[PDB]
Amino acid sequence: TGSMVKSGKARAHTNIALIKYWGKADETYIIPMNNSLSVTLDRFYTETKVTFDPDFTEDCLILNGNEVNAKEKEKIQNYMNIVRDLAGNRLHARIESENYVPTAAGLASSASAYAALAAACNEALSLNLSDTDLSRLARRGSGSASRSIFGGFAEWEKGHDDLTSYAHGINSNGWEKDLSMIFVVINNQSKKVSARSGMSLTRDTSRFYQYWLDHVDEDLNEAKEAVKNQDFQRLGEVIEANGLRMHATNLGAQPPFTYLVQESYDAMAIVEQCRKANLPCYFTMDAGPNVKVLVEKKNKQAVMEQFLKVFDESKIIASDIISSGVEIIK
Ligand SMILES: Nc1ncnc2c1ncn2[C@@H]1O[C@H](COP(=O)(O)OP(=O)(O)OP(O)(O)=S)[C@@H](O)[C@H]1O
Ligand SMILES: O=C(O)C[C@@](O)(CF)CCOP(=O)(O)OP(=O)(O)O
Repeated sequence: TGSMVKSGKARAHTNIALIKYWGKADETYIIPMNNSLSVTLDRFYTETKVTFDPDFTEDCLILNGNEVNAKEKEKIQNYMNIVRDLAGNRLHARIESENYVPTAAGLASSASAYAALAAACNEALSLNLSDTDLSRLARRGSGSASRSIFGGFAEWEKGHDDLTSYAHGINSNGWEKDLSMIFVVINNQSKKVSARSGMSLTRDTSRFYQYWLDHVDEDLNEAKEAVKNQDFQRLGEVIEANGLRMHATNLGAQPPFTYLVQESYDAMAIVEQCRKANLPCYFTMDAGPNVKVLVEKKNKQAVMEQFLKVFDESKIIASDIISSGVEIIK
């Protein structure tokens, strides 16, 4: 609000990978081993304001109304260095961010977080970045954030370097408007292996990683053709298989691990029962036990009702798919 003070605020929505990003070719720049395909969710998002002021001497992150720890403080300061290099300036920022994402329920916040921050910085400093360069900037903070620049279906092109690795939105003739995702919240323990660490151990040591690589391009192609034709069953079958293959890779790591628990398998079983009961739907899982169930909007209520026979109402949470991308807000 004062002169010499530059601020910007953005809202960016989370996204869920249907064809998985799993393993980095370049750990420092976050370049992936394979392309990925995601859908951006309407219900869950991060709002982030950044304020650059010549009088600030270091960057500060206030998250959900509270100061972050020294660890997170260091992480955010290193990311802002990237931003300062891009902008050609030396200004430090006060960052105030709120996650509107059920993180206690295990949903991931890094995709919306880094997409929001990149967009906020772009607005604050008038960088005039293209969506491509916003995607590249967000990517540097978290790989999945590259995709949250966009709404609906989005694809992260792996590229081969910092300049070529980024996402773009896929037009699906408005198909995203007909689809929903139900989150089945499942309890794990022993603290989670972050996606970054897990995928690193797997990419580095898994005896089944080559199997993943040999099939991921075929899956992505199949999925994209399914999107062109708005063929729900065809999309579902391939993404469900792809998700399972990603978890298979962890089983081959040295030593093996899994994100899935018996309750996860219970939820998958319910999805298959829904399919056999003329209620088409398909599941996927990320770096934890939650099961995400892709379903057509017309069937959302019904599928949820099947889950509600078994799971607490608090643990069944649905979202539609949003069509628009990252937003600049007040
Ligand atoms: N609004 C935010 N602004 C800045 N950083 C955030 C924000 N929200 C979450 N983070 C950071 O996101 C990191 C978490 O990412 P992860 O450990 O990979 O798990 P996650 O929260 O599910 O995000 P993913 O899995 O990577 S999409 C935390 O270290 C936070 O510091
Ligand atoms: O989102 C997907 O494609 C699949 C996953 O969510 C499944 F676990 C991986 C997310 O990776 P990410 O959180 O980006 O780790 P980072 O790049 O080290 O920050």
